[PDB]
Amino acid sequence: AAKDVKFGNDARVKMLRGVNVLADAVKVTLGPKGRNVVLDKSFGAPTITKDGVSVAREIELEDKFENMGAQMVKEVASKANDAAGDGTTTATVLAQAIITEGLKAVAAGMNPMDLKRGIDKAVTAAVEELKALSVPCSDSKAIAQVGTISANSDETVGKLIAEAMDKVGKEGVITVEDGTGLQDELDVVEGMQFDRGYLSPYFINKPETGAVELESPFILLADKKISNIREMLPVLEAVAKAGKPLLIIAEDVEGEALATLVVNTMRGIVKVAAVKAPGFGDRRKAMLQDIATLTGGTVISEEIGMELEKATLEDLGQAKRVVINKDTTTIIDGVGEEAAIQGRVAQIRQQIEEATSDYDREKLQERVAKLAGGVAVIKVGAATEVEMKEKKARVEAALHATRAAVEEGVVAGGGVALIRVASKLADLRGQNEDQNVGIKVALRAMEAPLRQIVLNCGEEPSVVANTVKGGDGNYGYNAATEEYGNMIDMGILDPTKVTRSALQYAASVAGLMITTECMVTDL
Amino acid sequence: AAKDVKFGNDARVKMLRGVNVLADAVKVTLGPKGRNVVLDKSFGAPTITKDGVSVAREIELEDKFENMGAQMVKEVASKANDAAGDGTTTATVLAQAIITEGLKAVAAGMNPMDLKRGIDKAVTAAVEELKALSVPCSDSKAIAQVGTISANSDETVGKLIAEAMDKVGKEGVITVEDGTGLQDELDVVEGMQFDRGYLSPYFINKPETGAVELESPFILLADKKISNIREMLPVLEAVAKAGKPLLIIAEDVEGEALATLVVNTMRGIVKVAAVKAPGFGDRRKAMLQDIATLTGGTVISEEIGMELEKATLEDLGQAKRVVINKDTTTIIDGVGEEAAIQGRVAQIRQQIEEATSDYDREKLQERVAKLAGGVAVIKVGAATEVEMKEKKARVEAALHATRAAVEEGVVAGGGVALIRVASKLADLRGQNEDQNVGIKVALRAMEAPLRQIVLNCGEEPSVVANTVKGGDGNYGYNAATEEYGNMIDMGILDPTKVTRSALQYAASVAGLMITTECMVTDL
Amino acid sequence: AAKDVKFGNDARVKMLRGVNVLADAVKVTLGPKGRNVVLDKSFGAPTITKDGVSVAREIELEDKFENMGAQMVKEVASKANDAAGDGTTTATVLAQAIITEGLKAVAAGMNPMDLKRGIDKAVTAAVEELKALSVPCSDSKAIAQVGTISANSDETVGKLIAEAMDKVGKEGVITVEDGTGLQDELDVVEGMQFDRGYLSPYFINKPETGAVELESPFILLADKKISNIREMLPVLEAVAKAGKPLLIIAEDVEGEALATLVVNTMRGIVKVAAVKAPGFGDRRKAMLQDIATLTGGTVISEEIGMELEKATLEDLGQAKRVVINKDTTTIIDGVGEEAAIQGRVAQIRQQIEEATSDYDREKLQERVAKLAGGVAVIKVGAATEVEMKEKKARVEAALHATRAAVEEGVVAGGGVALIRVASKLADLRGQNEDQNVGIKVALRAMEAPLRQIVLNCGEEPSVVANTVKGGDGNYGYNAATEEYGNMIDMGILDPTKVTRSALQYAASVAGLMITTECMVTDL
Ligand SMILES: Nc1ncnc2c1ncn2[C@@H]1O[C@H](COP(=O)(O)OP(=O)(O)OP(=O)(O)O)[C@@H](O)[C@H]1O
Ligand SMILES: Nc1ncnc2c1ncn2[C@@H]1O[C@H](COP(=O)(O)OP(=O)(O)OP(=O)(O)O)[C@@H](O)[C@H]1O
Ligand SMILES: Nc1ncnc2c1ncn2[C@@H]1O[C@H](COP(=O)(O)OP(=O)(O)OP(=O)(O)O)[C@@H](O)[C@H]1O
Ligand SMILES: [Mg+2]
Ligand SMILES: [Mg+2]
Ligand SMILES: [Mg+2]
Repeated sequence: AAKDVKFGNDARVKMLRGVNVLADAVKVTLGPKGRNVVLDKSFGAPTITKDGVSVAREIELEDKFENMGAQMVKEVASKANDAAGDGTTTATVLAQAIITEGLKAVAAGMNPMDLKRGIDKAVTAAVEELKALSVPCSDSKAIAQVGTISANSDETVGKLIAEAMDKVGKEGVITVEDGTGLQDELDVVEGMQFDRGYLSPYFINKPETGAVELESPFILLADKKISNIREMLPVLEAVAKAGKPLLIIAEDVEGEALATLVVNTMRGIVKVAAVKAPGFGDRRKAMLQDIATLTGGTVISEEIGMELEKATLEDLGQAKRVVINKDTTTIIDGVGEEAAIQGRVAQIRQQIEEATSDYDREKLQERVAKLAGGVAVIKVGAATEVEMKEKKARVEAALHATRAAVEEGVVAGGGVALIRVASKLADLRGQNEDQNVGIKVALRAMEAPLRQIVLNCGEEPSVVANTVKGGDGNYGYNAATEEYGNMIDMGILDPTKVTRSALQYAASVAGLMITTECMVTDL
Repeated sequence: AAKDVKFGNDARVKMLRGVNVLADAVKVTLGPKGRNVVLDKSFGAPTITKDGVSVAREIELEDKFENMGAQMVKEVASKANDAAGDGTTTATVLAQAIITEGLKAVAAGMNPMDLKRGIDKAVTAAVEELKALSVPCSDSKAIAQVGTISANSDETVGKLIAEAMDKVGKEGVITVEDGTGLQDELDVVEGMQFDRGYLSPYFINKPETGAVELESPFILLADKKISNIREMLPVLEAVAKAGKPLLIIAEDVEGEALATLVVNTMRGIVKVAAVKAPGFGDRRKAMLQDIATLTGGTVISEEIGMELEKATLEDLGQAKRVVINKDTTTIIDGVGEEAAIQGRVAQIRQQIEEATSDYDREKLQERVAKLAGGVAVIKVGAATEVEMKEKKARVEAALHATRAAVEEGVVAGGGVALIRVASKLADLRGQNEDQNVGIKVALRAMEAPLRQIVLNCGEEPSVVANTVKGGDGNYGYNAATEEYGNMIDMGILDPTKVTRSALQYAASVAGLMITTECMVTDL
Repeated sequence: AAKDVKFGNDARVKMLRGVNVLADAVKVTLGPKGRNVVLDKSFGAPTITKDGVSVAREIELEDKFENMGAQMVKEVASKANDAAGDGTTTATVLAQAIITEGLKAVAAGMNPMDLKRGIDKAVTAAVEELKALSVPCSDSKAIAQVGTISANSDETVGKLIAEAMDKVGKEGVITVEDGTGLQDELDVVEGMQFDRGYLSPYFINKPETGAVELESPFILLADKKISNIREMLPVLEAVAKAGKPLLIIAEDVEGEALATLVVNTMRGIVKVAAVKAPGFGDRRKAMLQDIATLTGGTVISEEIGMELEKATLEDLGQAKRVVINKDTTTIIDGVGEEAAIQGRVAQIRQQIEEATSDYDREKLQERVAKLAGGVAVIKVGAATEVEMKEKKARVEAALHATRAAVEEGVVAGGGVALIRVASKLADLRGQNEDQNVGIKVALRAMEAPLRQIVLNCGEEPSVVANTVKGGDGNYGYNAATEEYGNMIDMGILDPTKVTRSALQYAASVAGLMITTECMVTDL
């Protein structure tokens, strides 16, 4: 079953109360003045983390309707999180701001659909304007700053991510592991990379994103392409011993060899992934060798013409970790030591000198970049297990945001980017008055992030907001030092991606909420 | 399930109330004036032990939030206990002191993160300063005193540990067993200890510490390295009979022999651990013989060239106990009697006289030390089973603390060490006022231990504290006699390790607690 | 019942709670922004507060403690209200601000005595500063502006005050009467005023103002003292008929006679007022005659020897209306012919010239002035009765503020003056830090009331206050304009007296409140 059915105003006030409890609990957290949130555990000491997300997860309300409103806006943070991995609190205060004024306009008699249309138009133009303002990332200091800011005042994690990207760039892979010990740790273990992916999609491991991941797997470099089972038999058994995945790098991923890997890993013996030697044709053999030199068992090449059978147990190689994905196959670390690896680099480096023509030169440089590009490993600091798991989360998000920032650039942080955008849209209008109110609702909500940051500092939102709007460009308020200045020069940046996402998801859920004619729920 | 979410001050007062109930219950206990704590049992008479730890284990509160605060600070004692095995009560009063003033500062409007930073800085410098003051251990009387003090006024256990370490030093192993009877008992049974560890990690027994432990096991001294199963067959079967572990001491741990042991003990027949004859090369055979002479079945040596096959049932040896660990393989007691053992010592003692050169001399002395170093066994006194199990705990902790004291030295007890350290940090400052308050919070909490000890005596904390701070060095208050004096001269010492641990774990948990923006718990 | 005695730190909070509740309601109302409030009536439709003063009356707190606190603050308002006549609300806000901070200081544990002392010191300094700041206000325009403000706002009311004031002069009495309505009429009634009062407070008529207005009173004049009521009575009876109050003038009554008269008079009820004949000695007699001339009645003298009893009602003259106030008694529109009166005046005037002495001259001047001055009346528009009453009250308040305002001069309103004063004040320091704190608190309090207006405006008081502070001289915020302009030019002036009164009153009350060692209540 029997349902309770309402109609009219009574659903709106319920929803609003529910989003207010959630948003108010979450938004404090934001702003450096407030620090942490505690999350209760059934056993032991509570968790202390500054996660807006951590707070949101705990919010559930008694009143069934208020709870619905809270769970709905909670979708804002989660989507912003999934999409950008940062800015969930920002997204939550934008949503509350849009929902609050939007529902007030509805109560005033304004058309919900028009209000939503206006909000949507403002957001569409705002995003375009955000792209126009955003400017790209810079060297490791800037990367560290953005990372720190995106991790909420962990400058350590910020530096790590910046250094990791400085090593491998975007190209190498960057990964995050629990720390070996209780320190932030950043080290490049020799990522060699090449363009495959996996021969069979059913090689996908645990990793849901659409990749595979092996830890300390063995690496068969079939240089020749693998003719026989016979050739594989020795390596397949070495991999049969458990915990050692096997990575097959044969001239191409086979039929013959591939088919076997699919069948064997299908029966739980020797889990195994296969990828071609890189490129085609001739360069393929040369590249398949670069992998051998890197993973330490240098297989007598395809270039040589020697076979997988030529390849042996010595041929087999090993690395702490290998991932095979959308990007590539990437070998992180290798049995071949830096001596061997860096030496291999020098070789190919001369190859580029030798090459008669530009084409051969380009192809060679491609190989050195792949083999020397490296992989960067981020170990979240540790001791105790709780803090270690927490810092790991921050490093993950900070990395995600910084990666986005590097691609298309970051914008002034501290909520100033959205304020500049809002001011540029002062003349934006819609098809009618109600649509115009919706536009204004959205532009007003765009000041909310800066205002909440200031409020958390213990300062006056309207005064600071008024002053920031007074200047222009990157002029903003540094909440850490409580001084005005150039946000970029002070290193307070936000990846354009997280700002854009926060705004779009906030407007999206807000738009939905706005129109509720009738509500139905269990008695 | 549905959650209750708070925010603001209300979490802090709850936590504080919870830590106060726990700390107040625990801290009495500390100080000789108060004696024991009783712990209720579901059946029979209650347990009487003076364990701060015993009291903490029983503390659980009705109010869910207060209980969280109690369970959190309870982590302080447990970690200090795991790390130093003593000073849990001291750690608990330091934590309460830091948490109390820290939360007051927060309520006053001070920045939690800065407060924590200040506390951390003070602790970092305090620990350095603690190392500067600490001074190393001395002969068995001093060892006994420190042990007694670390066991809370069991001077008996103190003497035992001191005597045990006087026999084997650190080098021998010291162990603790339930008493054979109702007395403190300390006896050296012939530890011969040589450097291995176990051939297979899969030999680890009960002792979670990564060692393996056998009681009255049989000792096969394969002097030659074991060629055949055949040679093992006789001893393996003798060990097949249950309760008799087998320890394989062959020229090195084998392949052949080792592989068999791994397989057999894998099938539950004859559990078995293997270790090399000590050293390499020539000395290996000579050392493998020292073990034979000690465990009584003197195997015809590898030095001789005779084999495991040479080795027989006579060859097999036996000892009350053997441990194979990080340190070594250590044989405690041996079938070879003291007559044989001490005689063997005399032999090797002349060997050292004979040796042409220093190298041969050094190598020989190494063997005598290993074979004569011995093992010391501490039997907690008994009758009844309850008291016996209790005294055993005290001896274990006292031993642990005294061992630490011997390594890097002890500091003045009675809480004076921390008071001296605090006075040396009077000019320590941080980046801002809030950080300075945090530093002061920590220095103030450093007086808490001495103050609680005095309070438990029925004396006035401020007066005694004031007087101790008035003097300097090892000048302190002897709570047993209620007289001031030189703490070291009066034999009131604390291992620097337990003092350091108590302070670090207290500051660590206190720092966490301090910042709670929001709290989430089940409805 | 028995009393519940509690300390009492709690006691402080309860008081704080009570004050806030009352304060909050009061604060909001103040200013044009402030909103309507109603007073309930047992019967009939509820009255209209509207003003804060009445607002306080309604508020009662259920909690005894809270209620008690609430009452105390109210007292501040009442006291300010009576003396100031205005600024009741202003005082309230100030008091609350002071109290809250003071309480917090109490929480601080700063010795509250110092805080109170510091506050007082600041107040004293402020008062002195304020006076200097204030500039004398004389202006038809100025008066009107003041009047308008008091009315909140009536230009006309101010106009009436100015007009009445001009005609009367400061010396001249101003009375307000309902007119036909709605019209503002200023007419000067002829009559004499002498500095006397009613003999018995029990003569108070209908005007609640502590006065007695008689319509067509019969006026009896005695030179002789009135021995007893009995003599009076026969006069009274004649006088009373019909429905006509009796006014009695006699030169003086001896205490002995007076006591009898008072007792008898008090016991009985009669409608009469008696005033001494003006002046002493012969002049008094002469003055009495003047009154008689004005009345048109004839004086009866003891010297004449005619008894009051002998004198009939007819003998007594009649006055169109008489009012008696503590300060003075007035006779208006006497029956007696102008010509006779004028001649009398002329004779007196000559008399003034005649007297050689200044002393004589002064007396002569006094006599003439009283007769000459007459009274002037202001008529408020009449009807509806409810409205008229309301208007009348407003007029009085405006007049009072104006009257006080004129002499001292007025200070710019908007609380600008308070802010200005505070800045100067800040430099001044208390004897000790606690006192200093108190001083600061007082200064802080001053700032608040400006904020309250702003808050009611809805403008962020912070910005306004900051801006206001920045401006020097007469700088202020005009709520209505919501523009910044000169307060004086704007013509929003708050009377010096009103401002001064409120501040002092609030401070006084706060001090008492601040320190309560313990609070006792009935259980
Ligand atoms: N220390 C800081 N000082 C000033 N502004 C900061 C600081 N740290 C972050 N910000 C700003 O706050 C906004 C959001 O970042 P932040 O990670 O702190 O919260 P969030 O991402 O919204 O919440 P969460 O990380 O839990 O999802 C950005 O505009 C960022 O520039
Ligand atoms: N007889 C004693 N007289 C004076 N001080 C003592 C005595 N025994 C112990 N102490 C002091 O008290 C502390 C250790 O005693 P105790 O073992 O009771 O405390 P604890 O180790 O904190 O409690 P627990 O052993 O249950 O963890 C040290 O600082 C030590 O110097
Ligand atoms: N337009 C205005 N701009 C600035 N301040 C104003 C304005 N109008 C009124 N005020 C201020 O409001 C106060 C006068 O109004 P009101 O009489 O209601 O206050 P009050 O006397 O404290 O309240 P009450 O008369 O009910 O006790 C003064 O401080 C006056 O300066
Ligand atoms: Mg973030
Ligand atoms: Mg102890
Ligand atoms: Mg007023």
